[PDB]
Amino acid sequence: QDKCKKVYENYPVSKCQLANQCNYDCKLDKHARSGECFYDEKRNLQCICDYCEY
Repeated sequence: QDKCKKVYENYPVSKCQLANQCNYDCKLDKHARSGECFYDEKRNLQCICDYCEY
């Protein structure tokens, strides 16, 4: 698979500064493995829920 992390759909960026938020939530709100706030070559942070990444 060319992907193993599902973006927490919407999710008000507001916070997105460190772990916890996306991490914890993903670790349960989406039965994921982990997560964190990330962006692309555009400057847009979102809560990424990781399914396969340690």
